Amino acid sequence: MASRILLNNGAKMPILGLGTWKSPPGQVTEAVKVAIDVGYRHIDCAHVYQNENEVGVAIQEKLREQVVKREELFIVSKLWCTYHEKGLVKGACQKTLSDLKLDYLDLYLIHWPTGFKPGKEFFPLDESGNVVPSDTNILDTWAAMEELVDEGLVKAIGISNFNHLQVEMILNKPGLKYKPAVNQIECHPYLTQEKLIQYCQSKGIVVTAYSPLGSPDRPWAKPEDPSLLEDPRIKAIAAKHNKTTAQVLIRFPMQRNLVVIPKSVTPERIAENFKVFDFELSSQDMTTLLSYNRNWRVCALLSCTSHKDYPFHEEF
Ligand SMILES: NC(=O)c1ccc[n+]([C@@H]2O[C@H](COP(=O)([O-])OP(=O)(O)OC[C@H]3O[C@@H](n4cnc5c(N)ncnc54)[C@H](OP(=O)(O)O)[C@@H]3O)[C@@H](O)[C@H]2O)c1
Ligand SMILES: O=C(O)Cc1ccccc1-c1ccc(-c2cccc([N+](=O)[O-])c2)o1
Repeated sequence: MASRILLNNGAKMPILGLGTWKSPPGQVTEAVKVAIDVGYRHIDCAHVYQNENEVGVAIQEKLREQVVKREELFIVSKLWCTYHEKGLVKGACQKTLSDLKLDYLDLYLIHWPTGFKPGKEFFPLDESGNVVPSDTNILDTWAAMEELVDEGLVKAIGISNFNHLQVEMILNKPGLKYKPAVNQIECHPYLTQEKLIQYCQSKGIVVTAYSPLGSPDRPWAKPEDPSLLEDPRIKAIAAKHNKTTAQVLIRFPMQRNLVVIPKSVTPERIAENFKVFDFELSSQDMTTLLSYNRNWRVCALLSCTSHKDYPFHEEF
């Protein structure tokens, strides 16, 4: 298991990164410092996570301390839905760069295929609670992303939460200049994503698995919901390997040639989650984990289900 995967822009991306959604601003600086100290070289960020300044403090301190060189880090962020308008894309990227205290991103993703009305609110609503869409064509958003590569703000561009038809639309864009490097999607044993993963991989697009532990801290979690970390079958596979269930859940996507971005703000877990390069799941283990698929998707919002570009009506 090599530590990095080659992207279609020629750069190498660490297959394990630290997630930062829900990491409290008073905890995330130390979380990122610890992560870098214990070997992480990839941090997954987003403007909408409201903590890029604090993530940036950690990155900057580790660069200043010369714990790691900038070229050895792989920093990812994402363009929020309210910035799909072609004329707003650069400013959104610049705000993220300013907060992270960087002069480039390694990868910048369109966060969701659904564009929303621009404004202060991340989810602009009508009086009945439907999100208010943008009319901006995503192909135009993509052209704006391409400009960021050409202006030196980002080394690679990609997409997130795009279904296969939406990926295909980008790949078929008239005058396409840069292919998406990555599609970042929810993926874990209860939502295994075989069809979309095979499609993306067949096109040379690297897939990043988000919520690999099932996002048990997502704000809309219910007590009765399925729990990957508590699944006795996964616990048994972990026990066989003398590893934790989380470690199995992280190793699983790695062996599918995915990048994976578990989130923690707990120092012991940040370290635990990185200790996944010293064991190998058998192909029988892998197939068994795949068999747990129940098409259980945790990351989607009701307010967006009538948006014309809602990604999850399609089978994949
Ligand atoms: N592109 C998108 O639309 C999108 C959507 C969702 C997520 N993401 C990205 O993917 C990242 C990961 O997904 P996620 O945050 O939804 O959830 P996740 O990584 O599946 O799970 C995070 C939860 O697991 C706990 N945890 C972590 N390691 C553990 C361990 N070793 N043992 C027990 N519990 C452990 C964390 O607790 P503590 O933090 O308290 O330790 C936290 O409650 C996000 O942070 C974000 O960067 C992207
Ligand atoms: O996006 C993230 O990385 C997590 C997240 C962080 C902060 C605020 C909202 C978030 C989600 C979670 C889902 C979500 C959506 C955002 C736009 C569209 C849809 N959808 O279902 O079509 C969902 O947006």
